[PDB]
Amino acid sequence: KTTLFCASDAKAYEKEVHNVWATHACVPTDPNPQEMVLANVTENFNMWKNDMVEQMHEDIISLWDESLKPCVKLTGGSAITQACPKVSFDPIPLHYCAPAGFAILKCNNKTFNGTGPCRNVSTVQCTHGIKPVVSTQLLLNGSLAEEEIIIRSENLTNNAKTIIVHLNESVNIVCTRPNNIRQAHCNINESKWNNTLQKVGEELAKHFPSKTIKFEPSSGGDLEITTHSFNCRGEFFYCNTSDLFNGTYRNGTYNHTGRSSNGTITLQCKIKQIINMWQEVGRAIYAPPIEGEITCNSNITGLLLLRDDTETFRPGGGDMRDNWRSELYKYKVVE
Ligand SMILES: CNCc1ccc2c(c1)[C@@H](CC[C@@H](O)CO)[C@H](CNC(=N)N)[C@H]2NC(=O)C(=O)Nc1ccc(Cl)c(F)c1
Ligand SMILES: *[C@@H]1O[C@H](CO)[C@@H](O)[C@H](O)[C@H]1NC(C)=O
Ligand SMILES: *[C@@H]1O[C@H](CO)[C@@H](O)[C@H](O)[C@H]1NC(C)=O
Ligand SMILES: *[C@@H]1O[C@H](CO)[C@@H](O)[C@H](O)[C@H]1NC(C)=O
Ligand SMILES: *[C@@H]1O[C@H](CO)[C@@H](O)[C@H](O)[C@H]1NC(C)=O
Ligand SMILES: *[C@@H]1O[C@H](CO)[C@@H](O)[C@H](O)[C@H]1NC(C)=O
Ligand SMILES: *[C@@H]1O[C@H](CO)[C@@H](O)[C@H](O)[C@H]1NC(C)=O
Ligand SMILES: *[C@@H]1O[C@H](CO)[C@@H](O)[C@H](O)[C@H]1NC(C)=O
Repeated sequence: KTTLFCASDAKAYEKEVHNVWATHACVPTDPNPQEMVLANVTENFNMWKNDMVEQMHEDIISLWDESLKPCVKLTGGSAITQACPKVSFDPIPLHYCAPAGFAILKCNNKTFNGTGPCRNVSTVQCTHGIKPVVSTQLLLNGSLAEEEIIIRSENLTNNAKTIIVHLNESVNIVCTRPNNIRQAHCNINESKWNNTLQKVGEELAKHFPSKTIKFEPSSGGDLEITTHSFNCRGEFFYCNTSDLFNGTYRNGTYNHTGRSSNGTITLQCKIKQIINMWQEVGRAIYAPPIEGEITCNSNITGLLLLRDDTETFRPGGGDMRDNWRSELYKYKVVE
């Protein structure tokens, strides 16, 4: 363990806050990317015990609190007020790099579940570009598995450990508050969701070989975790997923029990101003939403699940360290 440094293609002239942060905190990425393969050198990784995840977590916390200043911040009996202007918000890729005297080993097994021994390992200076996308239930704008869908979890038998589902084909999702000012909706093409969830059921059945797979909405908790919550153009979208995680996989076939209309699922959402923070235990209070068409067209690249005759799976999340682990799993900082 050392202190790693970030590398970004951010531009000192753009007023978008990811660029503003990265110019002030990261070095320019090098087009000197020397990757060195070692086929008979073999190393052990644990994506769930990886200090790079905590370093990136600290970095993104700093980013958000220097870039999404809430009008009010309520923590531990104290309140903190500051200017809370609307900003230009669109995440950019970030690379994480070992300093001199250190390397980063990268597992080239296309089917690696993030834990155990990898036989094909390569050394690099920096990770690939990672967008610090804060979200729950669905992992957005990530990178896709190269072969089959991969299931990752610290302990599959423990029902309290988060399950990361790494997809191999993206599912487009278009969320929009169009031109009540806090009502918005997401559109998802239900046939891609159908095929995606059946193949996900296939892999989940491989880890549970009876065992009829069930997808049901989030049980309970804070609105941030019981909905697909994310930030788009600076606004905090909370999107109902009752019609999304709602189906059954049995006897090798998937049937979607959530309601859809002419072939698309639409999630109902509110843009909220009181936010249960993910950075720490507390609440953040922002101004009402901007004027105009607020839309993000994103790619679903992964899922965050929690497991309850059968096994039921519900969308999870809330600890965005899992969001970072979904991209940092191939890596291991070495001396
Ligand atoms: C079984 N699950 C465990 C679980 C469950 C919920 C939560 C955690 C853990 C915490 C993670 C803390 C850890 O990371 C240490 O730093 C975090 C605690 N904090 C407060 N309850 N206030 C809390 N998650 C959030 O509130 C959160 O994700 N909100 C949020 C905001 C904006 C956007 Cl756009 C968004 F999509 C989400
Ligand atoms: C991941 O693979 C390793 C073997 O390489 C195995 O020990 C571990 O149980 C696997 N975990 C999951 C969640 O499949
Ligand atoms: C994705 O993985 C599934 C199995 O999990 C497979 O059936 C499907 O063909 C894969 N898609 C690719 C490789 O494009
Ligand atoms: C996971 O939990 C089970 C039971 O709680 C335990 O037997 C096992 O050793 C744990 N670790 C694993 C499977 O890696
Ligand atoms: C999602 O919508 C369903 C039906 O519209 C509702 O029963 C459920 O409580 C909603 N979830 C949240 C977190 O509001
Ligand atoms: C699936 O959706 C239907 C209609 O939207 C709803 O009645 C049902 O309760 C949902 N399944 C759940 C919540 O497990
Ligand atoms: C998936 O959705 C389409 C509608 O877009 C539906 O006609 C089809 O039967 C569904 N397939 C499965 C396996 O649920
Ligand atoms: C995903 O990337 C696209 C393209 O830059 C962007 O429009 C969208 O807002 C991104 N999604 C999120 C949640 O940032």
